[PDB]
Amino acid sequence: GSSGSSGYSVKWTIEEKELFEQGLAKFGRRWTKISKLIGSRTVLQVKSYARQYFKNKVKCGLDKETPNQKTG
Repeated sequence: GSSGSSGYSVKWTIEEKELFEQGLAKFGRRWTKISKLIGSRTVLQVKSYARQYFKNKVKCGLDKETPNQKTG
C-alpha cells in the first residue's frame, strides 16, 4: 500500500496518548473536553486519533492491508 500526507507529518506522544485515555474513560467519549485537557491537541486531532488508536489496538482487520509487496 501507499500513504501520503498532503500537508504535514502529525504524530502524538506517550504523554498525550496517556492523557487522551485518562479523560476518555473519565469524561467518556467527549472530544471537546479531552482536547482541552491535553491542550496540545485540538478537538479535531483528537476526534480522528480516537479511531486511530483502536485501529492499532487490534491488528489490521477490516482494512485487509498487509505490509507485504512484490519480492525481488
